[PDB]
Amino acid sequence: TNEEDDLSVEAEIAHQIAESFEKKYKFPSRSSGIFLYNFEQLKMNLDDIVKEAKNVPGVTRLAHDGSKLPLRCVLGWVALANSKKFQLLVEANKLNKIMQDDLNRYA
Repeated sequence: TNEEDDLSVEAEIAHQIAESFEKKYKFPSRSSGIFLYNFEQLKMNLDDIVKEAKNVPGVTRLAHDGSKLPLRCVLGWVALANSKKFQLLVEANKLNKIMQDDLNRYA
């Protein structure tokens, strides 16, 4: 019934991820350090990345309004859910704090 919303949301998310597909975002390593990761390392179909990004709380709403997305948070959520390398490299506790901080910063 509301296909127009799902189409506009998917294209807004697809647009922002394609634009920043190679950008190196910073994530907490288990050694208190920092490690870098981008969407290109997810080794996932481009459609699937956008599908997963739609599950991140607050993203689909931000995409409906055409606002800038917290892509570091989206990348971290998608990788944590899909990438075993990312999981084994990240400190999940501080990641959730950062994702919650950047998801409360945005809205």
